Amino acid sequence: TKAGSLTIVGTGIESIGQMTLQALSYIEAAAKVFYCVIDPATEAFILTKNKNCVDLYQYYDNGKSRLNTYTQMSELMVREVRKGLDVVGVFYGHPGVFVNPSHRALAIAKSEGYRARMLPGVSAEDCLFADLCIDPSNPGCLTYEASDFLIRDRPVSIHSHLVLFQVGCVGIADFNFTGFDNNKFGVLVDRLEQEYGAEHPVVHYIAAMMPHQDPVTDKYTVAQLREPEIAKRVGGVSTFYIPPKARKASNLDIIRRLELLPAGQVPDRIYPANQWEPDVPEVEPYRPSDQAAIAQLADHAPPEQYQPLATSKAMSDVMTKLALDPKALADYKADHRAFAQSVPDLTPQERAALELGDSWAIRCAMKNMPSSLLDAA
Amino acid sequence: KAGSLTIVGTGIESIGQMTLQALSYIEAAAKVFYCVIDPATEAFILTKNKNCVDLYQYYDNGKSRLNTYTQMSELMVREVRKGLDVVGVFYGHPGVFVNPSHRALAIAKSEGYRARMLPGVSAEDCLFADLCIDPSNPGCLTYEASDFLIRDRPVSIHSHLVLFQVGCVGIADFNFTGFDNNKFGVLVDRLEQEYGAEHPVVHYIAAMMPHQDPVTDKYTVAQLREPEIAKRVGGVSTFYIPPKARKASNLDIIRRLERIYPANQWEPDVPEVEPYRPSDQAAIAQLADHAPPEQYQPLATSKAMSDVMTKLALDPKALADYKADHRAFAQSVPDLTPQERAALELGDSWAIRCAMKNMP
Ligand SMILES: Nc1ncnc2c1ncn2[C@@H]1O[C@H](CSCC[C@H](N)C(=O)O)[C@@H](O)[C@H]1O
Ligand SMILES: Nc1ncnc2c1ncn2[C@@H]1O[C@H](CSCC[C@H](N)C(=O)O)[C@@H](O)[C@H]1O
Repeated sequence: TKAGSLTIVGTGIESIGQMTLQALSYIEAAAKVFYCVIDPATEAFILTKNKNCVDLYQYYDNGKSRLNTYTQMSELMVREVRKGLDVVGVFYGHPGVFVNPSHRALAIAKSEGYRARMLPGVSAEDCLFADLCIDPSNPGCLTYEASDFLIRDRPVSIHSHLVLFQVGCVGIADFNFTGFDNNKFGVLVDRLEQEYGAEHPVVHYIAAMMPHQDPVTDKYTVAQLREPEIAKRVGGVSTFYIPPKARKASNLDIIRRLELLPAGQVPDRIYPANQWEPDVPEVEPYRPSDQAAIAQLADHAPPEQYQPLATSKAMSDVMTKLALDPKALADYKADHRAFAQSVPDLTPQERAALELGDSWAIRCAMKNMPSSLLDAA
Repeated sequence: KAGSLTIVGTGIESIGQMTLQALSYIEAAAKVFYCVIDPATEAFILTKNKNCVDLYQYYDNGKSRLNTYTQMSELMVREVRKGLDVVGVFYGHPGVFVNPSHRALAIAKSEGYRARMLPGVSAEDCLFADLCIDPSNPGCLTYEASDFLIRDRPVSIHSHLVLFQVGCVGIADFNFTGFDNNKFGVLVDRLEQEYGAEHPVVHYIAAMMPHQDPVTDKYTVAQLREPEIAKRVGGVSTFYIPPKARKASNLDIIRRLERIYPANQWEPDVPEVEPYRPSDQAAIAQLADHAPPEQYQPLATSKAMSDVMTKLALDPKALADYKADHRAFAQSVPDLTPQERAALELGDSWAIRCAMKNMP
């Protein structure tokens, strides 16, 4: 196989703390690090973890197209790959969510035969679910870029969540150092008034970027967005959450064919209610059957089929090492058997299970389950 | 008031996908409650705090999921009511397709206790990274599979579609050996009514151990009816269904507001684009002459200033002290310059930039 690789990782949204353990370990093991982050504390942190770093942010400019900048950023990364080096690229948030240059660079490295991988990170939408206290599963989530939303006339749903990114950059294909003018914002507000109506709520969301700050979670009407004191608050790191207008009725034919309710009855919420919806009929946390479930806790014992963790220090140490040390992981992948034979202090059962590497084998080893094959080691 | 509840995630891939902040809160907690599906991750949590309880033991065969979730949340909230700092830990992102966390946080908040969710890496985040797609182009619709069929939720054939919980269509129960997915054919019918019979559906399973590869298998909608294929769909399975066409642009909107590489590899019958077109080659040529613009501000900080900003993100106690009294905290940090102390005291992002980029 060819020598040289590209791994792209994220930093998360909130400064330093939202970086993953694996992103940190790949930054440290890199021969060379390229980064694009909007926070000085996060930049300073990255520089303490590797001696060979380059700031990609310097390739943005006034009156220079974003597409030119991304071609340049990706070419800087892949040139170092072609010289045989293990390269790491670092971007704000999740490095594949609204990020052009990472997908470009990974696809180039892949087509020329180099190992190429993206590691996921915490996105702005992840932070939004956490701070606004909503689940994308109830009642579904539609996610769009605000200009693409308008240009391609993409459909909304009044019964599901709607999230809109780049609401502070409506129809802007350029970069500007000192911020922008969001003069085309009014085209967006008209569209929202059409689809939802004038008194419908819209939450202006800004996740805290520094660990001491609070999130902006300010609820407005769509009509309030036309007032200028409110419009100027919207900027480059702003997101809109639009709650549902109403609950959608159940399809009676499907509820039958999946056989959940008997005929003759009706399906008329679960606690807690979405706090941001209009006209929300409040739900009680301690209903009668919740209280019976809580009373059963006194005589609760684990069911027979429950299997408690029953591992060793040596096995836990090696599985942790594989997740936190990329070079150890690389060595394991090249030859399972040899790596397994040289781990200190493992039992024969543990060696054989690590040699196989399969999920059922690691579980047998770490939960002390009988395996005919593994107990004979 | 004494007592708090913080709920955190572990991510999807064992250990490595936990955030730095999630780990620091696990370590500082008085009591820890966890629900994870990987023994290496469970073992790692138990080395980081001496007072942990496994919430997975409250599931059972034939026992309602809702009863289990009421129990999980009450166990957490009972410790908060004794004035303790409590941490709950869930797989992935702890508020994405997870009931008990939302319930416990809302109960804690309604009784006057400090309550917060910290985000984590979800199964959808992994999907974007492993399938090499971006939800921005051309939009993403995300549903729970049963809710998708019961409420007859709309498909958008011009956008990404992601369906969670495809391996248990119509099932409210738990079972330790999993369930047979016998109502699966009701999902497939709805997919073929909406997309073609030859339209691709990608069966996605993110790797759970660090050495494993993801499942990214492309099938047709029709070949989901084959029984050898349908058995592979289980409790950690997710479906990605790519767009069937490109949506037309709106001529009116374009007036008022005044393909590109790489292509989505899963869309049927899309010609791949050239990576190095002449506009790209001209972009690359300018790198030989490139100097940083006059408005570019390089990092110019001290060791003392960087150490304190790192400490506020990695040490929950130091953060609490700082929030309580900005001035007193700033005065007690050793080796800061007078400028660095005043900036920490204000604490606004513009102030911190001044100190750490030595701007005039
Ligand atoms: N602090 C914040 N709060 C809310 N939304 C934010 C944000 N920072 C960035 N965003 C959203 O993301 C867009 C920037 S593009 C970069 C997004 C990043 N890759 C991610 O993982 O989210 C903005 O237009 C905005 O809509
Ligand atoms: N390894 C994996 N790969 C793909 N999808 C997964 C997965 N593990 C869980 N899921 C998805 O999530 C559902 C479990 S619900 C819990 C999801 C978790 N909190 C998260 O953040 O993702 C499953 O039915 C499946 O659709």
